[PDB]
Amino acid sequence: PGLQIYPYEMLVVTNKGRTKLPPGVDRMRLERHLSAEDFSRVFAMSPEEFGKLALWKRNELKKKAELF
Repeated sequence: PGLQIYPYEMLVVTNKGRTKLPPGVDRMRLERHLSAEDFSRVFAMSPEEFGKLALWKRNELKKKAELF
């Protein structure tokens, strides 16, 4: 159940490529395809936190996490 989890650099948006995402990954929810390690490492917040954050926050995160 859910989505497939992959490394961070592999799930990056522009910094490490464009749409070269692993099997089953899209910019729509790239910040959700990262594992607990990857997410808490690139964002420093819980996967649930992001959804409960803000539009400027979620943006800035995906924007600072190299995946916006």
